[PDB]
Amino acid sequence: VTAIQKVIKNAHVHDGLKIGIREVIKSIESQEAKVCFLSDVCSEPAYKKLITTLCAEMVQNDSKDLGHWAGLFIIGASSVAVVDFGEDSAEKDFLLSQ
Repeated sequence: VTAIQKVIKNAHVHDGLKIGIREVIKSIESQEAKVCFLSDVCSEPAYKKLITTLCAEMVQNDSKDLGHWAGLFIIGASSVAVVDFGEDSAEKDFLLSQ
């Protein structure tokens, strides 16, 4: 769980985070979103279904936590989509391997 925060920070630093539903969807529909952090605790789980199917063609808990991790200082995030990353080594070699 602590291996995600670093990645998010790196993404923030090097400009490429599609944060919040529609943007995430757009990123997915095209070869840009290289990893998708979504959530479990939602409403309707229709969102979740949409995400999963799109991925198929990480999961994780809660929205507030995601918002905190994302650039909001804190409105509900729902889903994040990372492009570019911006660095290597340390805790990216863990999470990716896992």
